[PDB]
Amino acid sequence: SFQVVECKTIDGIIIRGRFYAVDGKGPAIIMTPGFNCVKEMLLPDIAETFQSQGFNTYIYDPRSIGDSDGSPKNLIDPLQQAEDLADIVTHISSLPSVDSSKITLWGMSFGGTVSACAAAVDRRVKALVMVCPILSFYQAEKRDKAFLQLIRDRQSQLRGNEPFMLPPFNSKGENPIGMAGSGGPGGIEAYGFMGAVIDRGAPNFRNKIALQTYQKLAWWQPKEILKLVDKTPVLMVTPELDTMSPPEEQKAAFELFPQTKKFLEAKGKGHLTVLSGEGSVEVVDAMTEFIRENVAG
Amino acid sequence: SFQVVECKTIDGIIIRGRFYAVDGKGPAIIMTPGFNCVKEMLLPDIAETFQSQGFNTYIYDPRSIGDSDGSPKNLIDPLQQAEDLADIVTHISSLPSVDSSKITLWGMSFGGTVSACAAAVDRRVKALVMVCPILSFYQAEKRDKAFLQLIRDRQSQLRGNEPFMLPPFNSKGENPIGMAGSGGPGGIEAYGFMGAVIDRGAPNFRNKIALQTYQKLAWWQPKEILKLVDKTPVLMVTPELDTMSPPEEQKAAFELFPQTKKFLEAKGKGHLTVLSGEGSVEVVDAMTEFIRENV
Ligand SMILES: [Cl-]
Ligand SMILES: [Cl-]
Ligand code: NA
Repeated sequence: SFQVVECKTIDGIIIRGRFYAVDGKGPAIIMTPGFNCVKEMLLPDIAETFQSQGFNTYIYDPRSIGDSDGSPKNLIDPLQQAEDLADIVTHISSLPSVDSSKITLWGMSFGGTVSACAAAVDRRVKALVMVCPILSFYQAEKRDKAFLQLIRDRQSQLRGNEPFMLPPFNSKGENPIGMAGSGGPGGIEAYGFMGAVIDRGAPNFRNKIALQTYQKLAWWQPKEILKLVDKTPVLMVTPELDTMSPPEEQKAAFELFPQTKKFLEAKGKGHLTVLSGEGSVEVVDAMTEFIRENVAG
Repeated sequence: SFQVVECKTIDGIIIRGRFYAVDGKGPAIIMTPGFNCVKEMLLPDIAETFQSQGFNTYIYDPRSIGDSDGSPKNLIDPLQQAEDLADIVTHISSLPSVDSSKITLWGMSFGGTVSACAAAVDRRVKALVMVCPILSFYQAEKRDKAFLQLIRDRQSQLRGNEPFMLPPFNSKGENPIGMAGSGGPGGIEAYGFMGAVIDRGAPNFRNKIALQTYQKLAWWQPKEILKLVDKTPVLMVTPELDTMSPPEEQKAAFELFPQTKKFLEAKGKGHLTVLSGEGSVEVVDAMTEFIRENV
């Protein structure tokens, strides 16, 4: 079972999520969802397993997504999500069942990359688990047109209009900057995945993002920030057949880490199925084993 | 002669600056000050020259600095300044004396690097002038301590305290992250420079920044964003004896630009004197020549 737990940020926004408590006092895993995803997608199954193995688990809706505060809505600023995680760590660490000396950050897809940036600056984070992290976003041939569209949206907003919104993946699987498989099979699979959250769980899931998201992604240089993560024990889980985040891009980042680390390839899996189907129970067990070994108080 | 001109941002902040207009309809130069600097520091002299040579010139206080809106005060967020420059370009381009097809972004020190980031995304920017751009900020040896201090300031803010504030350079020339000459002669020169500003005729100057500035600088990868500037003609003016931003670091960035470009080294100058004293007239003339040659 879970309780609703809210964390305040330094600018006064409320982040909302599910807290799966354990009896007594024990470690805590804070799980960040993927790009524009809500906490109810896929992660509750993982959190229940974590909880049954003795880990407090917090799944939350990031800023401007789902149940959480934040305006404009579905404006995905990965660097703001990274800073928000410091404030989430502060509140989760204060809870009665949480051992503030055994905090782990866990992230899937976009959220794994966000979690790494938070880990870079926060020594309270004792381990980092990245599942299928996404590390690049722009296709070079699309850059200038996307930048132009961004500037035009600013001009429209200055005239008094609300921020331009769009589905992160259209029916061709595409989006203006070419991210996450756009133009290929990955983008079509993401389109179907986002459009097939046509099912209960989450009243505040919205299959749209602010175009200005792409401005934040233009600034973000996560491969450079990951180089600051030079002490935090890190587990990376990469799908062999990831059509949204190139596996060799994930491997290239993993190879650079100098500290204690572990790599897991999920054979035959894609970006969205890496934690589903067969092999998944073994992958989750591998995560709790890595956390148990490296986050020992 | 100048007029006060305000520019609204998409989130509703008002940026305030001085607009040096020219008769008729002419090109425009938007000048971004250095780190925590106000528009009255040095730039008005240069703006008067630009104006006399036919350029509408806008010098402004960036967000949370000087006369401009923004809270917390003196929180230097380079990426937000870059985005604010798009909205500044929008309003300046709309003015009656401004030819919207001939906009130049100009920046000194930190403001030169911010200007480059705005030029990367905004094709309305037709030329880019960077004076002594600063391209790195952290000393690796200070990073863990500075990050810890940042997290503790967040917790202090969560408990209800105001954001921690501090001078960008203390009396040893130092600061928590080791930026801009900290630990060497450059930081000591910056300390004395910042300490003399109010006595030198700049009222709205506040010689303190929000510590959370350093969080923004930890995320910023300006050397990578400058690689996106692959079409805008760029003039870089580097002081030979810059002790705050290593000239070889400035030159390494200049080498990567594939488009039309020009490099000027100011002999015998440092980070703060590159546009002062002997040779400054020729340097400023080179800037307007470069803009006309490419704009
Ligand atoms: Cl308890
Ligand atoms: Cl504790
Ligand atoms: Na393009």
